[PDB]
Amino acid sequence: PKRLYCKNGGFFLRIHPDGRVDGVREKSDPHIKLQLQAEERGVVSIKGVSANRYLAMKEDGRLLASKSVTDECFFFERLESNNYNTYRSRKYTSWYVALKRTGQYKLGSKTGPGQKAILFLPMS
Ligand SMILES: CO[C@@H]1O[C@@H](C(=O)O)[C@@H](O[C@H]2O[C@H](COS(=O)(=O)O)[C@@H](O)[C@H](OS(=O)(=O)O)[C@H]2NS(=O)(=O)O)[C@H](O)[C@H]1OS(=O)(=O)O
Repeated sequence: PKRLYCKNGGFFLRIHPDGRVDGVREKSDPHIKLQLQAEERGVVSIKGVSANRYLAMKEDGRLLASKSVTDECFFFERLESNNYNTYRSRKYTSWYVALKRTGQYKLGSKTGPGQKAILFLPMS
């Protein structure tokens, strides 16, 4: 599994068993272990290992994690020039997976390039 360390505050992306998404700084949290699975080159799904749920971005920018894999569950994974990764919705293509400084997720419609919120380092 991987954990996704967000540059914005040092929060790891967390997927709760019930589908809620947020961030936490605890490396020991069971709900931050993720499986990043390649769908094709540069395209991934993000599954919470504990939750058996896949990260999804909704049409209004909400993040949540669903039991089923749908078209809202795929993301462009890009290694940026600063060597952080970004995860951009394959369906809503201007919007990024992001965490705010409070550890709450950032609405997709409020994200974009240049923001710290969208930058993640995957780690083992
Ligand atoms: C360089 O890091 C970016 O800016 C940080 C900062 O200026 O504090 C921080 O931004 C968040 O906090 C600011 C200030 O908050 S407050 O007014 O003191 O309460 C917010 O203005 C900002 O929200 S907003 O959408 O820009 O209005 C917050 N951004 S966050 O994504 O919600 O965290 C962040 O560390 C970072 O912002 S980022 O570049 O948009 O990620």
